[PDB]
Amino acid sequence: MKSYFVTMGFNETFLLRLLNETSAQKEDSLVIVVPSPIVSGTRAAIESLRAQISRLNYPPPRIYEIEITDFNLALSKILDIILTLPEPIISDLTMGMRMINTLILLGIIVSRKRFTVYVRDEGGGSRVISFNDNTIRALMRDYSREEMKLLNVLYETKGTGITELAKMLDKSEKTLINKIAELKKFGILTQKVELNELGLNVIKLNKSVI
Amino acid sequence: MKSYFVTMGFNETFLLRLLNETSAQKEDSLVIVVPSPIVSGTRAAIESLRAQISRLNYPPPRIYEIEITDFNLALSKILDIILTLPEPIISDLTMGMRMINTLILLGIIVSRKRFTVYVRDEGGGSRVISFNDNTIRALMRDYSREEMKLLNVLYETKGTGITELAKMLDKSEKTLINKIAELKKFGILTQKGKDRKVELNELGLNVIKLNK
Repeated sequence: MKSYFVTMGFNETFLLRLLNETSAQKEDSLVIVVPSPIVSGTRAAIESLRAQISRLNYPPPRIYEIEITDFNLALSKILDIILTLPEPIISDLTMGMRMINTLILLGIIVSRKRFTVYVRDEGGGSRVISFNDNTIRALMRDYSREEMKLLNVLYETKGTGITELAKMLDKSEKTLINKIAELKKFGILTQKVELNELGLNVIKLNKSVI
Repeated sequence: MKSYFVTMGFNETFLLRLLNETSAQKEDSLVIVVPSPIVSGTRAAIESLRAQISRLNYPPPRIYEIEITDFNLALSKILDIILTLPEPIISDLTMGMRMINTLILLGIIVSRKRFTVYVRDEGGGSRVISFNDNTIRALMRDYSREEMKLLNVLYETKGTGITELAKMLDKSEKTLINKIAELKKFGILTQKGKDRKVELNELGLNVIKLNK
């Protein structure tokens, strides 16, 4: 089982879209946190959501209402929820109070739990961004000197084969193949070995470090 | 100088409030990123903002439009902006497209730059939350066994002086004083009053929770 952790405003449709897109199971954990008191528009969205969840054999939601007056006091409550959720935690930040969505995102990140987050066009267009714990790990990681050298060669060549890459780095093909295998799992390159767009953002950050 | 980096929707009020509350100076760098194409509501808000900034001797904005369709492509553009900004970077996520605010926050965090972020009640109430690079660093830090013992002691005792702590942890005052000074700089504990007792703060309580 996995989990869904979101907030809610007046429109339940983004959550139903999330649940559909990510193949929600009846056995998955769905938690929704809302500000207290729960205003009429939010109550109406929740009753509509519940009805549609029943029809669609989706996970029935556990709904918690919370005070949001201070970063750390609110984060504590958000963490109480997160540290109980089975992984990965799936979320969509398009709906509900900005302050609550911020706490949800930050809580998920500092929890070190596996996660996928979506953020859509709030006006109903088709554009969407998503990222996961691998994305953030890749960006937040402190790369070694030899790792940055390797990545920089891929950057400047727009990709190159193992044989050529091994000669430029003064490393054996065996050594390079193992290291490429590792970084491929880290999500920043593919294979001719090439950086992907996540790898290109790593290059940008590591220029900053240099 | 410091920087401000925000997006914008149809209401400039929150940015003006941010600038006022954080003592914006003419010499500070203000950058605003907006979605492309620029819609009339946002164009109007920007013109109003520009007029008000001039009157108040606030930093004149550099405004950039961005197309937002993919996480990494868009983050690349956001990083190009961030990695040039003087620190600290100040932002407010209450205004503008949610996807852009998400990219701004993540960009600021992964940039390793000093920052403070505010998020307010979009309904115009007084509720606000804020956090900074220290907040995130404290929560993501790896604490040692001996560190967690110290923190748990402070939790269980509800605060104690150096002298008493040294006895409880069986540590020299010197070593304890140094550690406390360190963790105080991380913002997770305080030392207050005439008794100078060392106490966890609310950030420290979250550190404990994460390392439970």
